[PDB]
Amino acid sequence: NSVSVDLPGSMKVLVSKSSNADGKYDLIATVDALELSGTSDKNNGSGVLEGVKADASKVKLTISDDLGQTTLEVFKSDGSTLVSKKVTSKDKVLADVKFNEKGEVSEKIITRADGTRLEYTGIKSDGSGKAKEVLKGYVLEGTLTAEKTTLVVKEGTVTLSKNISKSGAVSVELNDTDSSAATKKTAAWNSGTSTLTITVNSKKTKDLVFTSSNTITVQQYDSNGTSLEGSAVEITKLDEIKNALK
Repeated sequence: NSVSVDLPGSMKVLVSKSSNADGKYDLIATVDALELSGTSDKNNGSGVLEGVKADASKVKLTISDDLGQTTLEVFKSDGSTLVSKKVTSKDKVLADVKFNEKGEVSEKIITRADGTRLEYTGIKSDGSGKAKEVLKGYVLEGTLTAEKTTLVVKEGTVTLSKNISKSGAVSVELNDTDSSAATKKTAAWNSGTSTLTITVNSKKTKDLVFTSSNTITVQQYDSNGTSLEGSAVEITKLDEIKNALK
């Protein structure tokens, strides 16, 4: 009878082939080992299913009308306070959220469609916390405030800071405490190309590109300090970022 429907978040739902006397459709799903069930106004697998864990926590699976988004929620046993919320949106991005005993967000892990992650932990009531960005081959560590995420790499007297605004905008800055004008690094950020250009002793040395694919590339300038040379090389480990800051 029933029809299997594929869902975001690596889940499936079975929907009845025909409606009941109220015109409603039956929904069944199994998530891990838990049986969920519900009824829906629609015939395509969308709607709400509910179940209860062995420890009496309430579970709810909400499937959006167009099947683009799924939300999997766990509540305390009276159903009033959230414990966890997993949302897969239609771009296949995953937001994995944990809550404290008061239902306030305490941890949020975002997995981008390409597998890279933003990990926010120890989140406090002012929206501050610890931050990590998990990239292909390396991780960046730092902090979260309500204004921005700041991830830091240090090499010698140079500190590289990657900022992700609350609006999602990336900006990068470099600060060097070297007092010698011969070796001190400075840098300019080009928001139009997401590129940090490093200068030493009044000549450009390197472009660091922070790409839309969540990678970093480095390309050197010629000794003339005005033309790029060669071709950009993709960073594959944290040691290679540090090398670019030497």
